[PDB]
Amino acid sequence: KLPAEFITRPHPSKDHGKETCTAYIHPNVLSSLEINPGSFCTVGKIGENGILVIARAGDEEVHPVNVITLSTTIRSVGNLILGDRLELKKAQVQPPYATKVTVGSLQGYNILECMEEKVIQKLLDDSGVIMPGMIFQNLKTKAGDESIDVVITDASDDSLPDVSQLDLNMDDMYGGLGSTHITFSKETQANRKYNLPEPLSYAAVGGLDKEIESLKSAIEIPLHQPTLFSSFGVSPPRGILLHGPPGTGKTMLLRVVANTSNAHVLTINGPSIVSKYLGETEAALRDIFNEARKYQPSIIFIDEIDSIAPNRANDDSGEVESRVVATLLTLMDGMGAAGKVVVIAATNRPNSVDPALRRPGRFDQEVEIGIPDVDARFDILTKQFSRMSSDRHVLDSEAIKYIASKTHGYVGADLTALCRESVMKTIQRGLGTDANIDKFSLKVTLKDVESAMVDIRPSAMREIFLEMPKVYWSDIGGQEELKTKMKEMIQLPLEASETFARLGISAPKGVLLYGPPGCSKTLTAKALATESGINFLAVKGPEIFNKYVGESERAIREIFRKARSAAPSIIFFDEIDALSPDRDGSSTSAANHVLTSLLNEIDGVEELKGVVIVAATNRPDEIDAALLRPGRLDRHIYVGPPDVNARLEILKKCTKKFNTEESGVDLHELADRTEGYSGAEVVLLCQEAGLAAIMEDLDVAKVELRHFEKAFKGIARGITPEMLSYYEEFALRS
Amino acid sequence: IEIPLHQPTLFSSFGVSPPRGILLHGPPGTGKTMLLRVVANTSNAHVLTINGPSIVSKYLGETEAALRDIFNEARKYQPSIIFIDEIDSIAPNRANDDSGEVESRVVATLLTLMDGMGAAGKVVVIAATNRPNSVDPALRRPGRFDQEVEIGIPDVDARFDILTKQFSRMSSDRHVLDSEAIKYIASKTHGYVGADLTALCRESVMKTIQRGLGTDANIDKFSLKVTLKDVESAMVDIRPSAMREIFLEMPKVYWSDIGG
Ligand SMILES: Nc1ncnc2c1ncn2[C@@H]1O[C@H](COP(=O)(O)OP(=O)(O)O)[C@@H](O)[C@H]1O
Repeated sequence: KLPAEFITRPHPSKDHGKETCTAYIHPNVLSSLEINPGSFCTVGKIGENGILVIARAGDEEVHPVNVITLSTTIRSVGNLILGDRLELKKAQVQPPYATKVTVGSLQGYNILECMEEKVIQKLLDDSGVIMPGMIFQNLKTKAGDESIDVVITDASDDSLPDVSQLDLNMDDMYGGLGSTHITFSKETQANRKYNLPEPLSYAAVGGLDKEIESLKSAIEIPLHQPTLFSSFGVSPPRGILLHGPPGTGKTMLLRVVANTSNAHVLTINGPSIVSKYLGETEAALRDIFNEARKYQPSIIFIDEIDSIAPNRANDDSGEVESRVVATLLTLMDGMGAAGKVVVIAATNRPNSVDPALRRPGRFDQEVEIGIPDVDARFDILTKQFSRMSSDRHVLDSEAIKYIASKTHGYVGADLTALCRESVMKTIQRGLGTDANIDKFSLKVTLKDVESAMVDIRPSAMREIFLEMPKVYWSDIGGQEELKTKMKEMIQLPLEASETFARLGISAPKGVLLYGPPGCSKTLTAKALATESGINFLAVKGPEIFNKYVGESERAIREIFRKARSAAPSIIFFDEIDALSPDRDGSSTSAANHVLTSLLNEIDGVEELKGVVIVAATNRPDEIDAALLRPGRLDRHIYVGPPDVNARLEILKKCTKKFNTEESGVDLHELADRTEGYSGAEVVLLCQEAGLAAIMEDLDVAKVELRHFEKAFKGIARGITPEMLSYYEEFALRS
Repeated sequence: IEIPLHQPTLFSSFGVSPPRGILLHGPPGTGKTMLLRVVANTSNAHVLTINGPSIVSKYLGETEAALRDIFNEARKYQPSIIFIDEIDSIAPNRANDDSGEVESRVVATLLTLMDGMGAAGKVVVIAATNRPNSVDPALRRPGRFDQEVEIGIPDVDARFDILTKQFSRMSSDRHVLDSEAIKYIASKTHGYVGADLTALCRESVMKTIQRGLGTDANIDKFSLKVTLKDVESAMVDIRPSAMREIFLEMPKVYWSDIGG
């Protein structure tokens, strides 16, 4: 009596029953709306007018008023998720007549003629039947079993009222155990012209597998098999935390688990629950938890837990505050013993979440969703293009790989936005040039994608997870001794952890790279990342410095936690000659605090086995003796200027584009004359020599020796023997 | 908990106002409220649990009436136990924050209630808090909370004992580990607390669920039980939060390692 809102529940007892028009609503509500039992009922689900015209019936006086049942077929057709709010309404005009109907054979190769066996009678024998959406189980179809479903979205009938979402009609068939101009034609999927909300499948998300299988296991073990875990007596966890940069797709995980799960779920509206009355929010939360526990399979979804649950230490806002945190933890600690209940909470930043929620008592299980790497970006672009299809755009694998390589610091949302505004750029180009031609002819190419990266205005530039592009050995021309040394250093831990454990030697976990400001000490990290195939943490020196006091400590602790959590890896520092000096040069107390924290983290009380830390510096004396202590950063590499062979290889690679035979240079006398330079200096010399070659008559097929020698006058090495002697003296004392 | 409640006449002979409040303070996750449950279960006396901010209402006098009633039925029956939890929000520091509304007036009423009619009686109040200085010094007085109980981070021996206890309760039909493995785990778990150890056990069980499913193709867990391989992982992925403490029991080495 006097109803306000309704909730959904699948029709039990399976089989057939009604399967379309169950509608087990309490008779009081039926008499309240003055609706004929032998007439259609309409439920709107808070919006989306059309109100889902479906016939109704009466219950057995046991079904409570709040909950209603409207069949799994309609549940899947309308993308109805168990827990959404539903609102009833008066029925509209009667549906006239159905014209064509046509099956689609979803997720299958069709060819059902052998297994057809007159499915038309079974499909259209049901009462009601709103044509564009039906979905039924495979049931039993002769031999072979298997699972088959069809798509019935396509239609050609016209309806005067545009209010109705799926424009149902009337069915009049003739059969036993005559149609309308057959139904079987083509294997089309859901038609786009109806703009229906399609369900989200796990195939939509790409490049996020490694944690998505873990999340699937963690959400399936409490629900599907609660008794197996409860037999141990430790009880299954109830809280799963999803964290990461914005746009990674936590909302996607929430939506896809809501869609793929046949059990009831409960979602929150966030700030909407917050009200002026202190007790109103408490009562709403208690009612939500009571509803969740009443239905034995339940799942709780929380959006923006940080806003709902801010930190007490950071801000004492008052009113709606950690009181709700205390009541939530009290309710969720002893809501049930075994049950099957899992709570999923997604936060933008984990640090701002109060430590009460971030305790193993409630949210021990955590899921880390970082920014996509090159492989994940390639996977999402390959998946992203598939949705558009080859008809809408001609893109090959090489273009996808090039885009993934170019797009380094881009979030998943940024990629989809780039695709959308690439389509926009295509529309403007077509309208401007072809004078309103069909948009399918121009389709999508790389020309608009280039301008897309040009004007995308990215938002993920500032991050501590910068990964340099993969660079192979052939690019780097250096000394074989240093390469052998670093190969041994990287090969010791990965395939000798057991040997270290048996012997007790462990690993030095510290390598110092000091040398002239030339080359071979920065791109060697990229070469190492390419060769080893292990994720690297390319963290620049000055970027960790922040105006706010303690922000650098937060960043370094977060990066250490990520390195520990991201398997045995290697962390590379671009420069350390700026943070390390505290006594030689005047520095703030923040720098000293950060240095002390780094010293305590590297080998202070806590020793890390899997991770390996390598430090590169441009000036060695800036590292204090506290950091330059035996047991840490013991290895020292001179990594001086490149030798004759290294410079020759660099020059050969630089001149590979040009023609050496036409120029007549043997690539040896140039290296003999270019001995005091560096690899980067050689690259710049070749660049300016090519510029001098091309400024004469635009494009040229070769660079001449006269241009080489003129550029040799033009440029200077800029390196003095005094700094080399100083580096040698430092190497002697080490 | 025994001497005041069970034998109040021994103190009433002295007649010097026996203590009523017992302070249970320490790091979070040390096992406080679960230990309190044991004191409630093993005692046949009445108990009373205060939800804290849930009891707090918008009306100024509603909380006063409800809590005065709570005390009325507490003292109506002679054998009674009083449990107070999350006193930090219940009794914030007056000087730290002058929030108003529900404020130190509640604290003053509690003081004048517990110090008002209790001469000998038989009444005990259990106080549980995370960081003691959040409770105002008025309650942290020999007049109100003279009794202090120190609960801290477990050491090597306590961690070994609790691990042996959890595994013993869990039974050996589900795991195979000897005393030296437990000792090694306790030594490795330098900075963890009992909640962290329970999380380690649960994550080790989960690691088994992941490994057991994805590898042996839905093989029986029994013929799989619990090893240290998954356990060793669990402690890596537990993401410790009990690293930052002033108290630190750094490792031990015998005289054999002493070179001097
Ligand atoms: N052969 C090469 N071709 C192109 N770039 C190079 C080559 N060798 C080195 N570089 C670049 O020059 C940079 C050298 O950095 P470097 O000046 O040593 O750092 P710092 O200023 O801290 O000393 C590296 O980042 C690398 O990318």
